[PDB]
Amino acid sequence: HMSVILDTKGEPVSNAADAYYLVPVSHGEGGLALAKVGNEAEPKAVVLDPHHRPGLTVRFETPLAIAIITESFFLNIKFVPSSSDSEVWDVSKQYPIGLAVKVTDTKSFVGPFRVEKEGEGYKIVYYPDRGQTGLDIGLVHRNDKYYLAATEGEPFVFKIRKAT
Repeated sequence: HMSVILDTKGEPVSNAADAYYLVPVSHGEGGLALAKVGNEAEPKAVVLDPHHRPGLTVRFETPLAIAIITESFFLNIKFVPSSSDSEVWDVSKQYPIGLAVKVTDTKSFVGPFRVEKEGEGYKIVYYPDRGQTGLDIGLVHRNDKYYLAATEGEPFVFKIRKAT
């Protein structure tokens, strides 16, 4: 799993540049969005929301001196635009979802994610320890939304569409 990652026009996906939609192929309906989870007053959980279209766009990032990403690189994922420069995706325990994908201002120099080919598209895989196997990101359907969350079961599969 070391291939260049391609968008839906067949072009390499950029490192630390451009903006992309993650367009569902498996299950899941809607655009990327932030949602409240549990008893948090401000929305920080990353979701697909059938009623936010087009929804948010993301940027992939690694400090490696290269202009594109591959399935072998460990990445930060962030919204573009994001409310602060340090804001990135991360995974943490969040009731009642599980190991939810949420936004945080704590950013590691090298991120914990890889984008790996799966089926018709790509999935995200989260690595709490880089010397060990990762946990796929799948979806938890709740509150008419699809919460991104680590899973042992079916991953969320998407194609990568470059934005305007």
